Amino acid sequence: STKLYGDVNDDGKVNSTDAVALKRYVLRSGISINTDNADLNEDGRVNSTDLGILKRYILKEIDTLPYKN
Ligand SMILES: [Ca+2]
Ligand SMILES: [Ca+2]
Repeated sequence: STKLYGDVNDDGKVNSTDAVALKRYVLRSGISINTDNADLNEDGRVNSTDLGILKRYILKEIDTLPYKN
């Protein structure tokens, strides 16, 4: 796979699983994911912002990536 903005599971594609997966990390549950891919805005850290962006991306809310926050 490749560094895809949204691919947290590191599978090479943005699937619904990537959304729920990111939600687990943001909650600080202790889930290992690809923070590099999670960062959709390139803020430097995976925060609630990235989560919303990832979800919105799959919800046909945003097509232009990466985001500039
Ligand atoms: Ca994926
Ligand atoms: Ca981020």
